[PDB]
Amino acid sequence: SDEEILEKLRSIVSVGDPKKKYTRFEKIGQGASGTVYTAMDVATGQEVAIKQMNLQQQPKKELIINEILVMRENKNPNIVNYLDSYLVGDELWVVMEYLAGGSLTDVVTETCMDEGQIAAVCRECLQALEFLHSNQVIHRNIKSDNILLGMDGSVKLTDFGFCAQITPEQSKRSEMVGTPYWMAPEVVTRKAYGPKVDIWSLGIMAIEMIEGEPPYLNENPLRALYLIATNGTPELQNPEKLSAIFRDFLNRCLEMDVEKRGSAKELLQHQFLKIAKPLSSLTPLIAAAKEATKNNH
Amino acid sequence: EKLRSIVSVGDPKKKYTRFEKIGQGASGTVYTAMDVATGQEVAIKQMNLQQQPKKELIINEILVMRENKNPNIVNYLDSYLVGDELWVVMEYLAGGSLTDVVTETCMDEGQIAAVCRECLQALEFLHSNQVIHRNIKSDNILLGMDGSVKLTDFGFSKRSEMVGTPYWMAPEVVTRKAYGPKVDIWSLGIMAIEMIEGEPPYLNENPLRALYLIATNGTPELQNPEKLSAIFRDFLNRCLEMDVEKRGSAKELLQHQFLKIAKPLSSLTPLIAAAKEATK
Ligand SMILES: CCNc1ncc2cc(-c3ccc(N4CCCC4=O)c(F)c3Cl)c(=O)n(CCOCCN)c2n1
Ligand SMILES: CCNc1ncc2cc(-c3ccc(N4CCCC4=O)c(F)c3Cl)c(=O)n(CCOCCN)c2n1
Repeated sequence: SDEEILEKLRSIVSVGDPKKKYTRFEKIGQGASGTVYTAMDVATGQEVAIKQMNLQQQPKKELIINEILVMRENKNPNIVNYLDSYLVGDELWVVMEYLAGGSLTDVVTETCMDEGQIAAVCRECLQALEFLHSNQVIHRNIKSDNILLGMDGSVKLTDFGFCAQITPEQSKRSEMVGTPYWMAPEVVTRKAYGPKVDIWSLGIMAIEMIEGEPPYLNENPLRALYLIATNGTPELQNPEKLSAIFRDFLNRCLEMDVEKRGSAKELLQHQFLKIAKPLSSLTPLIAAAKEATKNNH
Repeated sequence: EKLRSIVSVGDPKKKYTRFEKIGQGASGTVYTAMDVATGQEVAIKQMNLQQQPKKELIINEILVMRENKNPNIVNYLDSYLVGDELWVVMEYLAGGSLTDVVTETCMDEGQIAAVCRECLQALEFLHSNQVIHRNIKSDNILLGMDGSVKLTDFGFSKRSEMVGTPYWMAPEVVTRKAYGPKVDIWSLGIMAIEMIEGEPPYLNENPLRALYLIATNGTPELQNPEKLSAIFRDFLNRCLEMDVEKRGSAKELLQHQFLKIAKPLSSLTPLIAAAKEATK
């Protein structure tokens, strides 16, 4: 049972010493998921992110299994990719690409993004979603916190532990999975749902880019769930500040009718993306976010 | 140097032997060990109070426990600075957690009443001192080999995902309201349901769904309400009132008739024996 799922996790990870391939371990953060380090590939110089986890103390090992399996099977330039993993006794070490630009959350909460920068971020995220959905993977937890940026402005999606794999005989899910403020109404109300819930969450992330927060953030998560179920498509504070094409893009992401809501493939053709600036335009925002997050300290 | 007032001067490596690791937490590493002069088993938590955020709260918490001991709270013994590590020494309760008993035995109402009474005595003590425990649940109730029942301590982001289910939390907690001591009475009611049903409520629910159910239904639905006596069901109703003013206080519930069917605490030691056999 519980020992069974533990041995199932252990069987998919090679037994070895992470110190033979990686060096320069330096701690950058601690979560309930474990300790996160940066490190360096000793042969190539690649900087990597390594999370250290005590399996004896992980609550939901089945989730770790799913995330590792999904990452191994779905590599893509717009995803924070899995590199390697190691079993060290009762410790699991997971090696991922390292994104030195920080999270999109730091940018949206500390800067003003123009529509060309927002369009660039949206296009990179839609490229990841088109790839994932074409492979029957639904992320279900899209938010700025799970978008990481490279020092060159690259944009990549991370944190797949809430994801779902759909199949022909089970092409929809029904569970209230996600982070409340970003969840689509059909998820909040426990209706059958599919990949377009990620498109809804992307729409909420575009509201983050415009306003600095998802709708209802000042409310408790349960109250926010109630507001999503009862309001449906959220209101912008100042819609008149948006271009006509940006408003149309938002409307298509946040459509209540799932049939009418855009697919990732469809939204990659939207006129709004054609005003996208090059990804280098994001590096001044990264610099501002880093400065701001050292002055809040 | 308030630390010096709470730190004994001896060498704990001389005073204790047979160190055995039994867990790793965010607060530090917990070992079992034995007093070399008396044979008492102890639990020792090792924490590097080396600029760990908000060390003063950890320090003051220790100060509070030394001055405010209680028969139904795990007794604090001593603490030592061992190379800028703080070792906190507690009595060890070798009967294990209530969780192991609940999952490996079926408790009868007399055994449940006894556990509830002992926990209510601890809560009356804490509440009289304006302490809210906030985590009354089966893995924080420890059992002695004589059937003693004790709480392990005083209780010590909107943007983040919920991974586990806070099944013990009162509705006023989950709705992020200001709350008081009676949230512990709610959690006790949930634990009594756990004891009679063998598992915590909401086990098959997603955390967000369980949060909504707690906020709106309040009490979880009993799986088999017909199996509970009238007096036990009334006790549960008094613990699980949604109206905070109507919910019983610890002092009030210590007078409830359900507690008067309590078996002697010795009746718990066969449960401990079963749990150890089942988990070994
Ligand atoms: C912002 C600094 N740059 C950065 N660049 C990459 C990562 C990768 C990761 C990561 C993701 C996933 C797993 N995986 C995959 C299998 C199970 C598992 O845990 C992992 F090990 C790791 Cl290290 C991570 O956490 N962080 C910390 C910040 O993350 C924000 C979202 N929480 C990262 N930060
Ligand atoms: C069931 C095995 N028996 C047992 N018998 C006693 C304890 C005492 C303790 C403890 C309590 C409190 C502090 N204190 C007091 C001041 C700050 C602090 O940390 C402490 F250090 C320690 Cl060691 C502890 O942890 N555990 C591990 C299991 O606990 C379950 C709940 N998590 C114990 N197990």
